[PDB]
Amino acid sequence: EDLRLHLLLNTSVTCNDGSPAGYYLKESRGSRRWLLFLEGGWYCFNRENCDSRYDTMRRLMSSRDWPRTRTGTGILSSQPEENPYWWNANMVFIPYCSSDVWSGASSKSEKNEYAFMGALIIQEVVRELLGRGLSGAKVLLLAGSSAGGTGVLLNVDRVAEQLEKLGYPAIQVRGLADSGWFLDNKQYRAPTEAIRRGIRYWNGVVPERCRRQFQEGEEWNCFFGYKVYPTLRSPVFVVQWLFDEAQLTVDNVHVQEGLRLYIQNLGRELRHTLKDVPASFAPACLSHEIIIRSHWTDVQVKGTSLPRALHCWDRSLHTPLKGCPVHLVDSCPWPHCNPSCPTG
Ligand SMILES: CSc1cccc(Sc2ccc3n[nH]c(=O)n3n2)c1
Ligand SMILES: *[C@@H]1O[C@H](CO)[C@@H](O)[C@H](O)[C@H]1NC(C)=O
Repeated sequence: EDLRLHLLLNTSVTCNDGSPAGYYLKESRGSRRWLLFLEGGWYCFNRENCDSRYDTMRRLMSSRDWPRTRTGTGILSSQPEENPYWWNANMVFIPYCSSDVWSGASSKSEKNEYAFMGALIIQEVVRELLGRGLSGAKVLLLAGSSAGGTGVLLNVDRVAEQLEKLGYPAIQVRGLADSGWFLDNKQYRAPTEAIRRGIRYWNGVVPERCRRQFQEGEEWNCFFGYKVYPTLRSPVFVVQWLFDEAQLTVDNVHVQEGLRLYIQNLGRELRHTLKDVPASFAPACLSHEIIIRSHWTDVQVKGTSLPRALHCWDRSLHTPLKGCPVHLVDSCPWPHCNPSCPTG
């Protein structure tokens, strides 16, 4: 139970119910690398569905019941055997308690039953960590899974701008977006409408260059990785299963020719969106999330594991590297055509 809870000293930066947000921290005194991980867990987009979430998913809307510690797993593990990539880094787990895909900038008030402060939570965590050693960092990797992976895409450049404006231009900010790269595709039998409604409910904010492209009322576009990624300046590594279970869920998929063609076309479209993403890991598996699973080391694409690919990415950010690839996208067209896919 190696990561210790700190509730935010600025108690106006809150979870949905107005309780303070926070972060779990395990410092590594001999390290200038910082990993800030954004938890996922869907979202809620109106009073009624947020009230439902508060009844049965309250840890995602409140800190009142959070434990004092959490165990770092996968990329958050400090054990080299579990985390070949960054086992010696300073580790931060930021709980998702804003239900806004990390985009919100709205306080609880006379007119708002809930606070949606995901974007401000990240910025407040960063600011408070600067007093705890982040000021000496050489690399800040903002990582996240599921809604947290989309959160990376929405927030990585804002973290880079925050540190520049605070006078730390030497800290290299990078993103690792796991399982947050979705397609606004046709369903097999309204995802984009729920986000459009959510953005208004949350006062959601998107990266500036993406906002300027799509403009007022169209900011929902920036929640889709293939549209927001080209607008970003920070290096971002994209991890995405080609047949992501959450993508299939929103597509109303739960095998005859129509569905076979649908699934194959989904994998093809996902692969196509990653063709010009130089740092990516996209196995042909039906699964969801990878980076904080203890067995995250097991999956390989073209014989290369994700921890290896991430290490190769670090080297590339010091022309391609002999035997140390960073772009790893499966080409086989059906779930589990890659033998290293997770079993479940
Ligand atoms: C509904 S269109 C969309 C597009 C981009 C991000 C999101 S948010 C989301 C989507 C799927 C998922 N699975 N697990 C988890 O946390 N999430 N979060 C939604
Ligand atoms: C606390 O956070 C809010 C919202 O981000 C900010 O407006 C305010 O200035 C902060 N207070 C302090 C003392 O930093």
